[PDB]
Amino acid sequence: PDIFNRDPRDHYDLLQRLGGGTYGEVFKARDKVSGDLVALKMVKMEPDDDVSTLQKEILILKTCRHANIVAYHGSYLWLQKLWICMEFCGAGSLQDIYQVTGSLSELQISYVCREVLQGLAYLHSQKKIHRDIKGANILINDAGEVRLADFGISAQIGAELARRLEFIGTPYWMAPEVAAVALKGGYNELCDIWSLGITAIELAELQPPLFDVHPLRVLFLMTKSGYQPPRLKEKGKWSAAFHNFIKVTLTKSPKKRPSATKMLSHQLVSQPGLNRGLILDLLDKLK
Ligand SMILES: COc1cc2c(cc1Nc1ncc3c(N)cc(=O)n(Cc4ccccc4C(F)(F)F)c3n1)CN(C)CC2
Repeated sequence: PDIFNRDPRDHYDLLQRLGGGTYGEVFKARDKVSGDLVALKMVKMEPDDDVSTLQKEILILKTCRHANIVAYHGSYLWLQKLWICMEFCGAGSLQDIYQVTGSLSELQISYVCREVLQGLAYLHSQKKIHRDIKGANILINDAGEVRLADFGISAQIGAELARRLEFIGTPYWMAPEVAAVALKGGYNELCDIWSLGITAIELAELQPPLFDVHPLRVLFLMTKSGYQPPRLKEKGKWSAAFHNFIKVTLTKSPKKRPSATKMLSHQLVSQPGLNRGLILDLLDKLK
């Protein structure tokens, strides 16, 4: 991986701050030479972070190539800050969209779900796990296409890495099985299938299930043996294929939850007629 050792402002003009967090901030930028629009995610480094770890992580981003994953262009390391240059999606997230447009149509939701599963199937083929499939992390470009955003690299380096370690506290007395669960272990890639189920409900009802319930309470309720998976509120508004798509994605047992590849063969996402034009209608609603 070629982490360019220059200033990113030499090659790009920053145009607008899109969002931020403990990882850093993301800007809309324009290539001073190409004129192409790009997203520039700046991750604030820490002294104890090693240059070896970044390369490992930048190779992960470089190798990960799928049409439904936001494209990686390059990386820069300047003044103790890391900059990741990525594909730019001019319509923001689906959350940015449905907060203005309202609930999506079943056809639009199906197209989104098929596109996400295509990317999800690719990530799981590479033994990777998104971990945060949700409407706020599903990007849309002006062409009506779907791109998965990923904030994982920040959990392995920089300030987010520090804050997690700050919460775990001292690990020297910890048993090795507890250590595993702290490095995000204990589950499988099939949690992405569940999160897509809630996302479909989120796109249909403008909120995830139990959104108005306190986070702790919601956490207890899912660990109860008698928990019931959520469902769409208005049954009549949606077809049986959609209801079944929600039923099979929201399988409690991870050993019985179907894979992204199995879900790509589901009736809701395998129907002809699903294409970018469905979201082009949505982006027009916004206008
Ligand atoms: C019109 O364009 C945009 C309008 C808005 C957003 C995004 C873009 N466009 C874009 N395109 C490509 C990428 C990319 N490859 C990686 C990446 O992290 N982001 C940022 C992002 C991505 C997902 C969630 C949060 C965030 C953020 F951090 F910014 F808050 C990208 N954003 C985010 N809404 C909250 C506010 C409005």
